[PDB]
Amino acid sequence: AIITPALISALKTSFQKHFQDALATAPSTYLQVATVIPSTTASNTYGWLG
Amino acid sequence: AIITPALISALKTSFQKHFQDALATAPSTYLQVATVIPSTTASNTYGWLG
Repeated sequence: AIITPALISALKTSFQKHFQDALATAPSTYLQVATVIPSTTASNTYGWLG
Repeated sequence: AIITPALISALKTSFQKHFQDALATAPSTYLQVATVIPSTTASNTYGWLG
């Protein structure tokens, strides 16, 4: 006649991490639509002739 | 010739086991819809991070 706190609830229970980091995020797709340009200062300026 | 119909008429037979295992049962399928998580106590508690 063990008291409920020390029962299947807590005393008899094993922790498992099968659900961890299983639901993923949508795959990255920004490369297909955008291109990467590096920078090394506060801003970047672009110019073309015509 | 003449004989009781409970000895010869009963023993003039050849038992065969063709009918055994003639049919089958539906194949296992729960693998395609479930994973197997072994347990070592009364219950298993699961926890994952957000």
